[PDB]
Amino acid sequence: SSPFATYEVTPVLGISQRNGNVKSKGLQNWSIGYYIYMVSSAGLVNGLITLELAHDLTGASGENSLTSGLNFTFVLSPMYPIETEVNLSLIVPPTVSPTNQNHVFVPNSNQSDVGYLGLPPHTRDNWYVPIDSPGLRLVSFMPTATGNEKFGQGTLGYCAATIQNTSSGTTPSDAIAFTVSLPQTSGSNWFDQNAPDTVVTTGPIPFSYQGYVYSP
Amino acid sequence: SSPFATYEVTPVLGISQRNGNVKSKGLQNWSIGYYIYMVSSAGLVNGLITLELAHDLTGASGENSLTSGLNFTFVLSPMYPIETEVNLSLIVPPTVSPTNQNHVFVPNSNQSDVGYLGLPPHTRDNWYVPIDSPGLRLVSFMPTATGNEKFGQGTLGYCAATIQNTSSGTTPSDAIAFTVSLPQTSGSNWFDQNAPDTVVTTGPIPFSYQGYVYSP
Amino acid sequence: SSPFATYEVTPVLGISQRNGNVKSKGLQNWSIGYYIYMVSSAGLVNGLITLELAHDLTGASGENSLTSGLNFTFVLSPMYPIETEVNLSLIVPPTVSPTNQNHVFVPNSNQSDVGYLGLPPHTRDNWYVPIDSPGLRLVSFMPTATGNEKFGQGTLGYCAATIQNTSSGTTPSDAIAFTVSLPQTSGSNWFDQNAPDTVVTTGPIPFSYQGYVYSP
Repeated sequence: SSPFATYEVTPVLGISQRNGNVKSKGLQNWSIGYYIYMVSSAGLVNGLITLELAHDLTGASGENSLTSGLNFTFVLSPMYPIETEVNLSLIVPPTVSPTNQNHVFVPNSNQSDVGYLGLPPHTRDNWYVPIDSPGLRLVSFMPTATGNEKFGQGTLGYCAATIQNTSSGTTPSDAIAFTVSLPQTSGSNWFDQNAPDTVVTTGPIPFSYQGYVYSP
Repeated sequence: SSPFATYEVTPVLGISQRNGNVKSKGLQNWSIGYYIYMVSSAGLVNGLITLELAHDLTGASGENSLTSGLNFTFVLSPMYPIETEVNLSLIVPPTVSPTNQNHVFVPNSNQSDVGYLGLPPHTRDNWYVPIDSPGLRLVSFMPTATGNEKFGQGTLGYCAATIQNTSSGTTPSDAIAFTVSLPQTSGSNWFDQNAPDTVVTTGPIPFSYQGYVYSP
Repeated sequence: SSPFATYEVTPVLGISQRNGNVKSKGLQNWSIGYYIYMVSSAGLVNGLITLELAHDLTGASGENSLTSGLNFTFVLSPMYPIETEVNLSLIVPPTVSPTNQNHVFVPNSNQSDVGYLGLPPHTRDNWYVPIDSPGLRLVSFMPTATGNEKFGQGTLGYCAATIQNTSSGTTPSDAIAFTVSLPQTSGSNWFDQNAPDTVVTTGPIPFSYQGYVYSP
């Protein structure tokens, strides 16, 4: 019997089925493709997150990706759907091994001491996380885009988050916030025309945090 | 029987009991709260370190945290207390699983080849590690502070260290040095008044190194 | 029976036997010492890579390391030597546990979606990877050098790579590219005189990626 707990989530048709949701810095809701794989070893979680945007984004009148960059937040509630109430980024249910060991991947209470990132409970609410938010663990990477779209050095910030003011009045388990900045060097305005074939990926970004201990 | 070795250390009353010691860039001894959790998988150690300072620091006459930042070093001797002689940061004994497998977490001899960070053996000695010291692995994060205290992007550097010139003349097992820079954007001078309720945390910072192989 | 798969590779006489090959930014072939250790946990690979150069490098006429830095690429084909055709960096066969589980450490097809880093198949070919190449995961560290040689903050980029246009016409398994930038602060021109005693090491740099699942 495996000593590991595992967590895997991606759209049923894979990362190119962009049916997740991210909150932009402009408070727009963007479609996202995601692939997340995490392994728990004696309560320590190591993970990889991949996020893919298509060139179909909504920005403000006169806003240009070439000046603003692509800045957005993905939030994972590992207890979903054992806890059904919170799913900001509209994930499908994860594959968890063993079955229903989702709580193993909830960030431990010590992942948010002194202060904590607090988020509202609904996809429509304002849960954009600034890239310089207190508590973020910061990672650097070069994204990859199709054709003539060129992106500079990207940043991901991640941390535990508490979800506040749920409709039921029940305290949800903690979530993990992933906030991304992709500065754009050249190409087109990602906020203007729908170009569904034109895609940028973060590639698989590593992260690590403390959850709860799985023991077989 | 678990395939993992684990190492956990924190003050008995938790990270808010700031009875550890860090060496500042000014060679002052500051009280610190710490929480360290490490897991060994076939000789590869993955860890999380959290460090918390209160607003009770000693600096030079006329020194201001708003100009100088908070720069300090924490040193972990994983063999403590099987080896009793070295404990620069004044930790309590760790919880190690299995019991007395502390040596699993000593950095491997190949973690310090060509040159090595060398440290003196006593808390009172000069074991401050500059943030640009040769051999550091560097990580970025946003710390979190109480109230109106605001900190910019922080840096942690970590590496294996040899301890030199022990009182017994016995060569101690290697230690791990963790050196931190917290630049401060706004708030108060952390070197002036005792404000014990005013706290900054690094949050849980990930790190990885090679130790010795545990096999059940 | 261990739940882990492990991968270890280094020259037979250790990292100071610099019989590996890296491709420089000038498209020169430099001798390198390497030590790589990786552990696979339910298909997630955590690794440490150490690279050592001696002061015996070939550069262009009039090129100076003090102005250019040391910029070079190491490529690991984890299937070697089960797949014999590809070995850009001239490694010796790795120690893999269990024996012949090399494919566990091949980066998963999802490590190179949207675009992919493509490399040629022969050591003599042009497989230098720019430090700002799309798809790199980026890490920071302070290297260590002997004597009066002083290096600033280094960068490593890593990612999955496909090998293209093999002599056999067989598609090799994917490789991992490791590209390094070591800016030099002071000391001598590493491109001029042979000083075999004069060495710079990256130290052990952590990295993480998704391979294939090993189950005992």
